[PDB]
Amino acid sequence: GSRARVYAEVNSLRSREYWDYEAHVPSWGNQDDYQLVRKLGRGKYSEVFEAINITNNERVVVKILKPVKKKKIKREVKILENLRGGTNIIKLIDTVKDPVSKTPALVFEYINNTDFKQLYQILTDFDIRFYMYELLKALDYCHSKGIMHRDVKPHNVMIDHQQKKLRLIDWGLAEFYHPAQEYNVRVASRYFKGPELLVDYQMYDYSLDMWSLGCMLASMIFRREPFFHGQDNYDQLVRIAKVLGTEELYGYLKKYHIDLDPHFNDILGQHSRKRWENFIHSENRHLVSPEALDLLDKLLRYDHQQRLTAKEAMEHPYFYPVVK
Ligand SMILES: Nc1ncnc2c1ncn2[C@@H]1O[C@H](COP(=O)(O)OP(=O)(O)NP(=O)(O)O)[C@@H](O)[C@H]1O
Ligand SMILES: [Mg+2]
Repeated sequence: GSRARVYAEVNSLRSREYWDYEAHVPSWGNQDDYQLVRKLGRGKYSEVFEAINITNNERVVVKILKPVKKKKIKREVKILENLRGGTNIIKLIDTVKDPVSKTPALVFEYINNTDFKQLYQILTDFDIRFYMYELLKALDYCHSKGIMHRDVKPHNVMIDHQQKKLRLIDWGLAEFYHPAQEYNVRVASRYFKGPELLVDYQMYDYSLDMWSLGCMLASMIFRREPFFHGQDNYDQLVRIAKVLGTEELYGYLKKYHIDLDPHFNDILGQHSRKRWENFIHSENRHLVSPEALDLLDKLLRYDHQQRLTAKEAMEHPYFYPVVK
């Protein structure tokens, strides 16, 4: 068994209506109130548009949802409503359907994002501290609201660098945390999956997001992006073990009584834990500091329980320059 060290019982302390998303009934407005101007994003068969609300001339974003079960739409909508107004959470403005096809769509506030592949190349140490702190505010908020994001990665973090503004987007994988609940391990994107997912441990919690955040921090300070670049979900665990060490992996598995599938033993091999300083070289030295490495070491830990919480991370010395 396992439970979150923070915010474990919050949902049980709230009204059932808060977390019982299957009982939520969205009101679907008419998408003809929205003029779709420009397709946003890099790809992945995405259907996200810059739009203008024709009734008030406000710029928004319309995300047309691919065919999915109503239950998953209700979950995302309810989570977005519960988080509305939270620090650095994207704001859901409306839920609409095209009046002909009846396809549902979500209307969001617009943020003038710069794609991370371009932005991360020009960030300074200070900027990485600043944006990581802003992202932690969003995660502490959602965790405090009983929700795990489950898909933290650069692609889901919108940053307007000129206005120093950040929003955490794409709540389609998010889920309410309930102690002892067994969750689907088919969440997050490969490079950002925590070890718990890769070894099929279902009793995970908010700390999954803190692994993903650590992966982001590592890529930002070291400039190896993604940081753990598995060729498939099995090799993903090997890439982690080559850094954190194999003995430490088997200690984690023992603690939680996790049986590693036997095929893993041959590919895992034997690896000592690496010092994080080993990743420093001339291309990243101006982004790395002892404080950054200490924080990173406290995020990227096999044992999900031992990872820093979002609030603990916000209190780390790495963020002293950006707290005030
Ligand atoms: N509120 C927004 N403002 C500006 N751009 C946005 C906004 N929401 C989404 N985008 C852009 O649309 C892209 C895709 O958004 P996203 O919600 O992640 O779609 P998706 O199809 O679900 N991708 P995935 O992360 O694989 O699930 C983002 O990476 C942005 O480029
Ligand atoms: Mg996304």
